[PDB]
Amino acid sequence: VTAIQKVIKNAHVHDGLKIGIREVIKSIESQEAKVCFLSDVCSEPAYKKLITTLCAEMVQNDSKDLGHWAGLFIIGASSVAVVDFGEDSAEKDFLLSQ
Repeated sequence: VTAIQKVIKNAHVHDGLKIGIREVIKSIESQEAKVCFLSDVCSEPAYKKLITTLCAEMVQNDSKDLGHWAGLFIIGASSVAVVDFGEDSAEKDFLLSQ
């Protein structure tokens, strides 16, 4: 769980985070979103279904936590989509391997 925060920070630093539903969807529909952090605790789980199917063609808990991790200082995030990353080594070699 602590291996995600670093990645998010790196993404923030090097400009490429599609944060919040529609943007995430757009990123997915095209070869840009290289990893998708979504959530479990939602409403309707229709969102979740949409995400999963799109991925198929990480999961994780809660929205507030995601918002905190994302650039909001804190409105509900729902889903994040990372492009570019911006660095290597340390805790990216863990999470990716896992």
